Amino acid sequence: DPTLEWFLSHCHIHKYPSKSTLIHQGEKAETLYYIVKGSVAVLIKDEEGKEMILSYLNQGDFIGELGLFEEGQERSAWVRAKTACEVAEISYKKFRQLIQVNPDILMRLSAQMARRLQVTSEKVGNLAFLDVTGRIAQTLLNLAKQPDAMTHPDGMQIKITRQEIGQIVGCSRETVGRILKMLEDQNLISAHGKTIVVYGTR
Amino acid sequence: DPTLEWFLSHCHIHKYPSKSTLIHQGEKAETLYYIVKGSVAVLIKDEEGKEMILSYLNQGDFIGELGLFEEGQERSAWVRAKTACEVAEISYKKFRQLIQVNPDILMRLSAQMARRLQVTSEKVGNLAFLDVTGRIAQTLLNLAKQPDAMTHPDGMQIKITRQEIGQIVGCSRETVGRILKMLEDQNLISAHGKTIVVYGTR
Ligand SMILES: Nc1nc2c(ncn2[C@@H]2O[C@@H]3COP(=O)(O)O[C@H]3[C@H]2O)c(=O)[nH]1
Ligand SMILES: Nc1nc2c(ncn2[C@@H]2O[C@@H]3COP(=O)(O)O[C@H]3[C@H]2O)c(=O)[nH]1
Repeated sequence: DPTLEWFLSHCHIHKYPSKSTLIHQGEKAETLYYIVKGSVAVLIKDEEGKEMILSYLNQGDFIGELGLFEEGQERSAWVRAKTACEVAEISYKKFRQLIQVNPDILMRLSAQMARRLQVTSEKVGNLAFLDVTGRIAQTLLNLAKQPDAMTHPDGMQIKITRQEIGQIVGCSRETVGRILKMLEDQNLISAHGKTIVVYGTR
Repeated sequence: DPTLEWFLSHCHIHKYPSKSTLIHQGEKAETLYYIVKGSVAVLIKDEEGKEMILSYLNQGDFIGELGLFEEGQERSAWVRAKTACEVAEISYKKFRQLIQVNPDILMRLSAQMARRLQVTSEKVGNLAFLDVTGRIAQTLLNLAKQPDAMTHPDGMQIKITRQEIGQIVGCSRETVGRILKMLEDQNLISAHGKTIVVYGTR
């Protein structure tokens, strides 16, 4: 992407060793980040040292967007390297100058936000929907470890139709295909016809 | 606000009476709305026909931006007028033009997408996390339907702790409490301690 390269060439590129902390909750927000490689966890820590993960962000995602539109904000949360990371940084002021010169870089930042909203809104429904989603996920992990599963470079590959999944967990063909699609979008599987690759099953 | 006025003059205004329907789930998205006056309900319907209100938008809120960034996507929710509303509208293709001459109108839209992203829950979980989420959801359904549950104006209410849920599903109280917070934010339950209200279910 030329609009991205052109953006990058105005940024300071920083390398974060894995599990180092890029952002501390409470600090003044002045920098926009973009992830060149690697991945991060957005998280919250209580006073006892218990964590909750709010979000994972990966290559292509920005971090800090809201701070671009609301000057003088504190960091809402910590951000931690989930793997070694390369991360491009630019000040909010400088990014605001790039915007005036090239409205495209803001469309890139906005699209990236829209796709994150779309992907997470595929999971949303009521408690019966979460229940059926969980039972599908659990079926896919079980199948991944049965003797008919095949070793695949990304995980384990299995063969099963939407109809059979629906009979195992009790829902329609349609509700199954909706949930496998939410799962691919979460990058937890890839699916083509009846071939499903379940990622990360060793 | 000059930026909003200059944008409002490039839009057609339409008046929408209460309970009218601005946006239909699944129809082609090619238009951006902005609320000039009034409020609206963003919603989905379950497998039978019950409604789950995702959110309320009010005057000054964009609606329907998601199609702007992506090849012909379809509306992902219904949008309905809660009070009567005056609503500005403009085609995607025309709005992208306004962006090239005036990015500051994109900044207005993009700031709202960013505030929403920052409050959006349910963003994370691999298959095993979805499984334990689904089982917690099914456990709240089971409990709320049991012969000892108490009625409540918005669903059923049960007395149960995080640790007790954990014992039923096999996981730690901490993992239960994290998932209950996500279920709260989704407006599915209220779980402010030792009583959980499971909405809309008996
Ligand atoms: N608070 C919060 N921040 C998130 C979330 N997901 C991604 N982030 C990003 O993490 C950033 C942390 O610093 P900021 O508060 O500036 O901006 C936050 C966001 O851009 C989330 O679910 N909650
Ligand atoms: N799906 C969904 N849409 C929302 C939500 N909040 C606001 N919206 C708006 O509802 C609109 C539905 O049509 P779009 O998909 O075009 O864009 C969506 C958003 O602008 C929400 O929580 N979920």
